Amino acid sequence: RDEAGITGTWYNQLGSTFIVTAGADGALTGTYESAVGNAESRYVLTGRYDSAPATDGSGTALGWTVAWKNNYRNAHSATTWSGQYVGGAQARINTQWLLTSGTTEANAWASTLVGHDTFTKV
Amino acid sequence: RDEAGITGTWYNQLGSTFIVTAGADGALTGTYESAVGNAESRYVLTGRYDSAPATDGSGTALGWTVAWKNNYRNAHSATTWSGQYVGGAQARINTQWLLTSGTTEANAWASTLVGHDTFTKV
Amino acid sequence: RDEAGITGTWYNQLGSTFIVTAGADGALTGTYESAVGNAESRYVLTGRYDSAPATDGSGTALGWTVAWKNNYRNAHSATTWSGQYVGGAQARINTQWLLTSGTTEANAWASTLVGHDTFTKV
Amino acid sequence: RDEAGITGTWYNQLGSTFIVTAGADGALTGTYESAVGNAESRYVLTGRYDSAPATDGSGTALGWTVAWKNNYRNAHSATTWSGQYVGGAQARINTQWLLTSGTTEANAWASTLVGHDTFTKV
Repeated sequence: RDEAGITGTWYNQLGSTFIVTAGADGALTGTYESAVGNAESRYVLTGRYDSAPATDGSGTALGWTVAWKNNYRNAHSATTWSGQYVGGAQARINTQWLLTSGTTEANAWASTLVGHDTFTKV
Repeated sequence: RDEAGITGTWYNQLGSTFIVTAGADGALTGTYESAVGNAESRYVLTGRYDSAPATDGSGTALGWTVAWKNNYRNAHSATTWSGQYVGGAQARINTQWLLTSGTTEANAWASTLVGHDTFTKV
Repeated sequence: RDEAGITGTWYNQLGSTFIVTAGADGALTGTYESAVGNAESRYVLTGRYDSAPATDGSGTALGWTVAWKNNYRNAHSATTWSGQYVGGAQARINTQWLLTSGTTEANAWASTLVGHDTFTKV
Repeated sequence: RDEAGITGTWYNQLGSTFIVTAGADGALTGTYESAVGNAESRYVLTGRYDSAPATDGSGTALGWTVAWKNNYRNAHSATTWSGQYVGGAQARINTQWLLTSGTTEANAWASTLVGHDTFTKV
């Protein structure tokens, strides 16, 4: 498994900081601090990962969610990242994400941003 | 808040079953059973929701993750749903999702499915 | 082929109107009028479709683009729809879309909306 | 406008080749050759771009479609790229894409890949 490879502090191309602990069972728990958007300080995250990945050089599937409410701000929105962990000297988490805002029904067509983040250990 | 509105059993257009408990703090915990794909029985889910939504008729942002490993099967993949809860007589969770498979680096361009699920209480 | 099935006037769940002509070669040409957003009147569209689909009951893959500039307005943005045509008594075009705005580099993480539209002939 | 900046040969991170001509009106026409997937040689593309972008340093919105049928192969699928052109010494087209396959109704939940391509002139 990749419990030890995933656990730790990761940084994306925006300068955001993802701090995660991987459990033996498949759990991801930690904190996220965004460098951009309607965000300040750390937010709770939770998610899941494949604790028994293929042994054929494939990556390890995982995902997590942040709801953008903490003691400081409430951005009435949530992001989910879906992606894979790729181990080795330049380990990476390669993700795509969906950021949904709470909207009225009239604006719901415009509720959801999509993007991609790559996380490294440096 | 929508802790009471979200907590419970939901069903999507595929006939899948999402069983969730919403915590007062923003946590989502439960199980997912897919009617389709490389899946059997229930899988753990975790996620987050906005526990203090806007009071202007907007929906409530939330998201969750399933890693597709349980005691029966391992599909080496994870889905994340990002969406909003809309309360009332015909409550709904309207989502978009990202399903990432673990892949080799050569196949990583094709790692991620996108789609949309609408969940109802009936 | 589905040249005759695709050609014509389609309407989505938002009340927008998609008017398309399918060419024998795979071309899609027409106009789009959005019921929502920073849009008024008709905009040019172009796209492509599979002119020789599988004969196994599969749908017919297609896509198209609108840039949201016409004589009336310029929303500095473009949407692409990717989807499939499914023929028969209740024909449908089932799509997902990506709406990209021109942004500064600082805001580029938030450039792109994602959603889904279903088009019918009625 | 960016007619002159967009027109030409572009290459993505996969080694695919996008050859486009931008018209004064907003048209994109050209050919695409994928380095990956069920593809060989060149395929027709068409699309649109914002011919009068904001003058505030924002990028220029555009999109295009390929249906994956040519004289050599038919992959019964279409990709749409949605993105923005950013000019200057290291010009780039930054995109996200949706690749839809024709599917049966039973498999339609799994019809659509999502990803991201960055195109450069070198």
